[PDB]
Order: sequence, then structure tokens, then C-alpha cells
Amino acid sequence: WTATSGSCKGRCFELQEVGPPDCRCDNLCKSYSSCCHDFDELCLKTARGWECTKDRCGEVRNEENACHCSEDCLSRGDCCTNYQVVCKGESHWVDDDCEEIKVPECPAGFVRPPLIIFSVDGFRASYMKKGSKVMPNIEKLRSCGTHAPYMRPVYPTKTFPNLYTLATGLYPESHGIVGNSMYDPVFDASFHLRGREKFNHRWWGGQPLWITATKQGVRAGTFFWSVSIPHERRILTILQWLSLPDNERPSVYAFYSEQPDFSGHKYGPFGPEMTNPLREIDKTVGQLMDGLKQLRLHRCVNVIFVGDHGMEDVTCDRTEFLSNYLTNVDDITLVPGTLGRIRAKSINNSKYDPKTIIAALTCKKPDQHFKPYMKQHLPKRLHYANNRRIEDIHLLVDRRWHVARKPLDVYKKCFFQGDHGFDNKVNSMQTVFVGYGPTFKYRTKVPPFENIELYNVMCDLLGLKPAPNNGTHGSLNHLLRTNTFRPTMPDEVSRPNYPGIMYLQSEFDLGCTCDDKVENKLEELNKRLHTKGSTKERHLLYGRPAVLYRTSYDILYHTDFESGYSEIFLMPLWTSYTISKQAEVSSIPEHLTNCVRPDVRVSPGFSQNCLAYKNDKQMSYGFLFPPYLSSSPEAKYDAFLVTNMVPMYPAFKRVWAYFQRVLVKKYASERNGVNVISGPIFDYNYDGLRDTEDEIKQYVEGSSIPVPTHYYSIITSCLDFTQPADKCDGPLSVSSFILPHRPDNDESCNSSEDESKWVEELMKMHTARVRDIEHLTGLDFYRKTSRSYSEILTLKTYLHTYESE
Ligand SMILES: *[C@@H]1O[C@H](CO)[C@@H](O[C@@H]2O[C@H](CO)[C@@H](O[C@@H]3O[C@H](CO[C@H]4O[C@H](CO)[C@@H](O)[C@H](O[C@H]5O[C@H](CO)[C@@H](O)[C@H](O)[C@@H]5O[C@H]5O[C@H](CO)[C@@H](O)[C@H](O)[C@@H]5O)[C@@H]4O)[C@@H](O)[C@H](O[C@H]4O[C@H](CO)[C@@H](O)[C@H](O)[C@@H]4O[C@H]4O[C@H](CO)[C@@H](O)[C@H](O)[C@@H]4O)[C@@H]3O)[C@H](O)[C@H]2NC(C)=O)[C@H](O)[C@H]1NC(C)=O
Ligand SMILES: O=C(c1cc(OCC2CCOCC2)nc(C2CC2)c1)N1C[C@@H]2CN(C(=O)c3ccc4[nH]nnc4c3)C[C@H]2C1
Ligand SMILES: [Ca+2]
Ligand SMILES: [Cl-]
Ligand code: NA
Ligand SMILES: [Zn+2]
Repeated sequence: WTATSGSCKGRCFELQEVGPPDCRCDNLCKSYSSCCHDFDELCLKTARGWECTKDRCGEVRNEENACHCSEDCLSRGDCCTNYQVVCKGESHWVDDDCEEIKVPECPAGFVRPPLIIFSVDGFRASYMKKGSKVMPNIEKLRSCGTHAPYMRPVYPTKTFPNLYTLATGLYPESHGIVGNSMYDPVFDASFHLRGREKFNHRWWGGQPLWITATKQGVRAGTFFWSVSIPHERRILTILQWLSLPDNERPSVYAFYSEQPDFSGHKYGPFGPEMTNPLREIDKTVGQLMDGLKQLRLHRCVNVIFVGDHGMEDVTCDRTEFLSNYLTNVDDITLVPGTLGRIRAKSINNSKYDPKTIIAALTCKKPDQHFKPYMKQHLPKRLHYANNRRIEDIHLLVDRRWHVARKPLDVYKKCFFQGDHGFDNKVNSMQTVFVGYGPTFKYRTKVPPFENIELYNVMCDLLGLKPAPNNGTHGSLNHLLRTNTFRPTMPDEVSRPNYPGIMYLQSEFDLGCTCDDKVENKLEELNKRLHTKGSTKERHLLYGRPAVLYRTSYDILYHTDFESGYSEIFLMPLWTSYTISKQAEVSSIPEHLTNCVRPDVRVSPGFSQNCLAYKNDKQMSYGFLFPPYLSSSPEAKYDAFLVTNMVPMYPAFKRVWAYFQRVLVKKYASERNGVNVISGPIFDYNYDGLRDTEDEIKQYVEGSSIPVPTHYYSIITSCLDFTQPADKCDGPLSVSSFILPHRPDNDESCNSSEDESKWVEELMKMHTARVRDIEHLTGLDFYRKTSRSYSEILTLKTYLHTYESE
């Protein structure tokens, strides 16, 4: 109910709301069916169209017209965006050369340059190059302002998860919009694009930009436009808002376009019918810009041009049916399409089994086009698990395909030729970013970055303090001329011990053997300097990492590698070593195959033991610094110290062995030496954050030796590869991964072939940012380099994606 009986005269697109039932006149009333009777007549005028014509120049103001070409229009703030070009001989914004904007040039009374966020749905990143001949306004923004060749959305690359990530800097798992379609079991409700449920504030977590602004006394234009309000009216309304008196005028504005997404779904991303939606978007941009120029705001406002996701070629016949795998296909509810999510059709059913469903979906057909996962086993870079709204079972679907439950679902629902929602590393899903204005740089290209980082920047552009979010504040400082936020290195919380030789061999009773009793003062002061950290500048290139939580740990030095050994988790938190281009792969000598030696620097009570691995029929063990890469027969003994040991399932040891024996050396060859940091990760509650000791669900049997959920490595070298890793005078280059530590290899369908046919593809899949590894371990890397901190934050947010160009 509304008493939809009040009026809207002088209230057209009002700025604060009114309580039901007083009728509404804001840009969302339509969607609430709560506009006043006269809203259309007064607020949605159309008479005469949206441009001036020569014979309108001068005219008697006529309140009926959608826009005015009269004389008092400039001062009423309601001319058609082309008024000056047509009636005062001015030029369109796009025809003007660009001139660097060194300082804001704003009208008197503007306390700060406004921000205008112009967002475009489905605007695939390659559109910038491929549609360039027909988007001249967008092209001028891109080349005069600051731009990335593309910007990475979050997963799933759906509309609501992405628009609300842009608004909040949060992963969908934390903001709560985990799909365009969700079931919440605690609310017992569903959320869909169509319908009222999405209007209930209980779905939306985090604190979006417009709320952050309000709470700190920066006024916001209302970001959301009802779908019948056409584009030209949205632009005119923003331009009017911009004419309000100083005390009423918002500081931040949003425009949203449903194009090109709406068309991309019908015609595919490069369909002939796509040229027109693009021209249209360009023309709307020209109108905002010709309108800012009229108001002398075009060298004052910062404009952000940003997409939520891209678009891919998808058709009804590229659909895989779950009914071709599962016999019980009626006890399951599938959330379907470009990703799959499965729950039980009823929780009154005690016969519903995730394991057998997963197994029934694993590697069943030669060319299968989706892969099932338990959510905690999805790649950590998707950050897609820590929400009750995300179903335990998930299917990652290949680009260009759909998954559906039955065929009846597809023909009682080819409609479409495009879709999106796939893995966020996929090229066709990448989207756009352009920043133009006094606060952005002039004609500057920046590297690709993730859309989670933008909320921070929009907060800086407005002088706001960001609510806590998943961006890394400072990682996009290179986008900006000024306003920057000066980030600082977090303080180290635990400082290490440096233990010397304190224990005799016979104090150990670990059930470990080593064939090593084989026996010169010259080579002795030598081996001892290695244990004092003589070679430490070679293996520890960027400083030791900082432990950012409270705990007990020791630095251990060796000829070949250095480690931070945790007395709590009984293993190292990190192991650092450099492999130069020249270095040589040796084999594990036969005599030393089962060798594990006590560390006389570390007490029996803080040590693992071999007995437990023997007793544990599931669990075997590996080494963090690989014996294969020892610099000498003598140094190799160090690789076998029990303090270099970590627990590993036999299935995982195949992955790990291949990475250490083949791939390190290969990377050293291509990158001209690599520095490697490796270590264990514990995330039993899949929240993306380091577990405390009391959260560990699994131990090597009959011991306090905790089992990692994943193993990471960070592989750094010189960006200029003509310099070796250990003597780089400039920027660094990095790639990393976080491998799930799994007792089987059901994830790789080719895992019964040689490791050279599958291990590396798996690693690629589990590519990571150094920043993801920091969250997971509580460590802080790259503490001592010659680079600026800003540049290091950018490096820590890099993801190496292995897509082509
Ligand atoms: C990405 O960035 C985000 C944001 O920075 C990071 O998430 C933060 O991480 C913190 C650490 O996990 C977490 O802090 C906790 O908050 C608890 C209360 O928080 C409420 O208030 C805030 C502030 O305004 C609000 O944001 C929260 O909103 C969540 O919940 C509602 C649903 O109820 C959602 O609508 C909303 O979208 C959001 O959902 C998400 O968050 C929750 C976690 O709160 C998840 O469970 C969901 O899955 C969803 O993803 C909250 O309403 C606070 O009570 C916690 O305190 C406990 O632990 C500390 C240890 O310091 C201790 O002092 C206390 O004893 C306490 O323990 C007690 O509570 C336990 C739980 O009941 C109980 O088991 C014990 O026995 C005790 O009784 C804690 O400080 C913070 O909430 C989130 N923020 C957000 C927005 O998610 C995120 O980590 C980053 N991600 C990565 C990978 O880096
Ligand atoms: O008006 C907004 C809006 C705009 C915003 O913008 C947020 C700003 C945040 C700051 O950065 C830029 C965007 N945020 C939010 C929601 C998140 C709160 C909402 N809407 C209205 C549009 C209706 N719509 C569709 O019909 C549609 C479109 C594409 C599709 N593909 N497949 N099915 C689809 C269905 C997508 C909705 C987005
Ligand atoms: Ca955790
Ligand atoms: Cl969805
Ligand atoms: Na074992
Ligand atoms: Zn869409």
C-alpha cells in the first residue's frame, strides 16, 4: 500500500526518501510501485526529444519539453546537452584536443572535485580495441586519462556479485551476494533478479560507497535507476543535481547502463548487432561530457568508466545435463548455467550424500565440460567458500558451456548466444577501467588489476576513509596524480630466536635413521659460517618475512636455504632459497633415500618424529627445500634435517616431487635464476585466513604434527631477465600458487599419466597472489627491497593467470 495520492511538482528526483505511505518522486519509486500519480507527467517529460535544433535557439521556455534550448536554461541548469554547440557555436567535447588537467578547475563553491561513476554492463575488455572506430568519446577518455588494458571481475562473473563488489571492495563470500540467484538456509528464502526479495536489506552485507560517503558527511546522488527511466533522462538528472546549491549538491554520482550486456546475451559478444549498442553507449558518454563542458565542470569532475564483467559465446546445444550422470537427479536442486551449485532438494532426506554425487560427476566422460568440487577445494584465488549461501558442491564450467539439470529445463525455460559467469581468470570475462579527471594521471597506462581494489580508490577520490575491505590500500596509488593514501608496513609481532647447537644426537628418540656416519679444519670454519647465516644474502633476497601474529619460532640457516621454524606447528612457516640459472639438478643418492636426521639446534620436544609417519598408513612426508637441488653432496645432508620435513599424502607427493625436481630448474632457466619461498598452509574453516592451533581438524596419527590443507610457493626473479635473480637492480617479477594438499588426484582427470601431462596444468589452475598467501599464513613478504612500498603492494596483488593474449 501507498497513499499514491500526493504530488511531485518541484520534487522531481528528490534526494532523501519519504516514509510509506507518503507517495515517492525519487529514481527508484517505479521499482517500488510508489511514485505519485503525476510522476510520469512532471518528472518524465519527453516532448521534443533530447537535442537542440537551430530553430529552437532562443525559444520561449516551455515547461513541457524534456530539455530546453531557451536563454535561461544554463542558469535553470536544464539545457539539452548539445545547447551550446547548436545555439552558441561551441564545439563537442570529443572534437577538443586534450590538454593535461594539472589542477582541478572548478566553479566557486565546489569543495572537492565530484566523482561520476559511469558503469556499463557486459562491457568486455577487448571492446576498447575492437569497437574503437565507433566509440570516439570513450576512446578520448581512455587515451587522455588513466587506463588498464583490462580489469579482472570477481567470481562468479555475474552482475549482482560484481556490482556489489565494486560498491564495497568485498569478495562476494563476505558481502553476501554470492550469485544472481541464491538460497539462504537460515532465512529459508531465495533471491532472484526478478521479484521483491532482493529488496530486503538482510541479503546485503559490507558497507557500500554511498553509505560510507553519507556516514562521513559527503552527500551521494542515488546510484540506482529504475529500468524504464531512459538514459538521456538519467544524464539530465545528474546534470541538474550538479546545479544544486553548494549545501544540497551531492559529491558522488552513478550512472548505470544495461547495455551492452542485454544485447550480448542475444547476439553473442561480437555479433553484427553489437555495433549499435556500442555507438549508443558512446553517444550517452558524449552527452555527459558535453553537459559537463556547458557547466564548466569538464576539467573539474573525475569520471570512472568501469564494467562489471565481460561476455562469451554460449549456445543451447553447448549444455551438459546432469541427468546424463546422476540416477537420483530428482533429490537434487541445481542452481544452473555458467556455474553450478547443488544442494539436496529436501533436508528431511538422510539418504542424501555429497560424496557419491561428486564421484558420480568426476571424470565420467572423455571431453566433460564442467568439473565438480567441494567448495573448500575450489582454487583459493576465487575466494568462493566462506558463506552459508554457497552450496557445498560446486561445478566450474568450461568457458562456452552451460550445465543444466535435465533437458526439459532447457526447452521449457535457442534463446541466447552469449553468457557470462565463468572463472574470473577467463579472457572473455575480463572487463574495462578508465579514469579521467584532475585526480587521475594524464595519458597513462597502468597494469591490469582486480575490481575489489576500486572501492579504496573511490574513497581516496572523495577524501573518505574506506570501511575494512579486501582491497590492499595503496596498491593502486600509481593510478592517481595526488590524494594518495600513504601506506605503511605492518609491524612484526613475533621476533625469531636464533638457536645454536644445544642438543646431542642421543637426546633424540624420533625413530629416524640416516646412513651418514662418514667422517680437515679448512672445510670446518666454513660449514659453521653457513649455520651463522654467511650465505643468507644469496638465499634471502628481500628480507625475512614478518610474522604478524604471536607465536614462537626460530630462524635456521643452511648452506642452501634458510627457514623460519615454528615450535608450535612443528614445521617451518616458510623456507627461502635461490636457484640460479646455472644450477644443477642431482638425484637422491640411494643410501640417503630414507634419511631423516635430528636438528641439534632444536629440541626433541619441538620436533616431528619418524614413528608417527610409519604408524600413519595415510600420511607420508616431504621436504620444503628439495634434496634434488643441493649445491653439493655435503650440503645435501641439510635437506634431510627433520626441521625441513612436512606431512604429505602419497598422491600429493607426486605433484610436489615433480614441482621440485623439474619445474624449479625450468623456471630458473627461463627467468634467469629464481628465488623460492615455500611453506605450509592451514585453512580448515576455508575463510581464507590463517588457522590458529585450536582450529586444526587433522594430525598425523598419534602426534601433535598438524596436517596442512595446502602448500604455497612464491617464485620471484628480476623483471629484466638479463639480470640474474640474485643481482637485480630494478623491478621484480613474481608468480605463486597455493596447491590443495589432497589425498587423491581426482581433480586431474589425466593423473594416471606421467606428471609431465598434468601436474603443471593443476598448478596453473591454483595460481595465486602473494597477498592471498599473506592472508593464509599471517606473514608479510618483501620487507627489504630497494623498491617503493606502493610498487611492492602492486607486486603482491599481481596474479599470473596463464591465459593467452
Ligand atoms: C575480506 O574483508 C572482510 C572485511 O574486512 C574480512 O571479513 C572480516 O573478518 C573478520 C574476521 O573473521 C570478522 O570479524 C568478526 O566479526 C564478528 C561480528 O561482526 C559483525 O559486525 C560487522 C561490523 O559492522 C559486520 O561486517 C558483520 O557482517 C557479517 O555478517 C552478516 C550475517 O550475520 C552478513 O549480512 C554480512 O554480509 C557479513 O557476513 C560475512 O561475515 C561473517 C563473519 O562475521 C561470516 O560468518 C559470513 O560467512 C559472511 O561471509 C557482523 O554482523 C565478531 O563478532 C567476531 O568476533 C569473534 O572472534 C574474536 C577474535 O578476535 C573474539 O574477540 C570474540 O570472542 C568473537 O568470538 C565469539 O564469536 C564467535 C562467532 O559467533 C563464537 O564462535 C565464539 O565462541 C565467541 O562467542 C569477529 O571479529 C568480520 O566480521 C569480517 N567482515 C566482513 C564484512 O565479512 C575478510 O576476512 C576479508 N577476506 C579475506 C580472505 O581477507
Ligand atoms: O541499477 C542497478 C544497480 C547498479 C549498481 O551500481 C553499483 C555501482 C557501485 C559503484 O561502482 C559502479 C557500480 N548496483 C546495483 C546493486 C549492487 C547494488 C544495482 N541495476 C539495475 C539493473 C537490472 N539488471 C538487469 O536487468 C540484468 C542485467 C544484466 C544481466 N545479465 N544476466 N542477467 C541480467 C539482468 C542489472 C541491474 C543493476
Ligand atoms: Ca582459516
Ligand atoms: Cl548465480
Ligand atoms: Na605413512
Ligand atoms: Zn548478463
